[PDB]
Amino acid sequence: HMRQTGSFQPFFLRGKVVHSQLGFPTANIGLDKDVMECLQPYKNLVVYGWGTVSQVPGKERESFGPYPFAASIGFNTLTVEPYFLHEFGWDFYGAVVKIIVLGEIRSMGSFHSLQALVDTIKSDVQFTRDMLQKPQLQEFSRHSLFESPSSTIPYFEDLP
Repeated sequence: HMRQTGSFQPFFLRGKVVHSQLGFPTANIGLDKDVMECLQPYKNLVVYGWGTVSQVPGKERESFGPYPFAASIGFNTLTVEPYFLHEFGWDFYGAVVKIIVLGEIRSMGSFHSLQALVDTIKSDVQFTRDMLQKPQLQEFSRHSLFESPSSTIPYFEDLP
């Protein structure tokens, strides 16, 4: 795992959820040219923080979270691929996702064996959980940006 240093700038990101035989997740946050530029300093990384899911088609009134999450930021075009540490039991394509990214786990890197990938995701999941239990970072679950209204999608913002 990467050292948790104050070179990492935390931020906020709001956007809609959009679209190997194993069936990995291919859910992304819809970006635009400006927000892709903001994310450039975070490319080639797996990151973690708190997120929420809202305005889910069919369940449009409800709101889910805040939940722990990890996410990959890289090219595919800068892509953001979030992995909520939560079992919804369904997909939420077209739902608005809001995330606060609080730190970095590692570079996206590469695997040879399949057991290597799984042992690394398990390590990412537990790390993200151990970090978010910290009193300082736990407080960001209750952050006001989640409750902020704004019709601007996507939207990016730095945290002090």
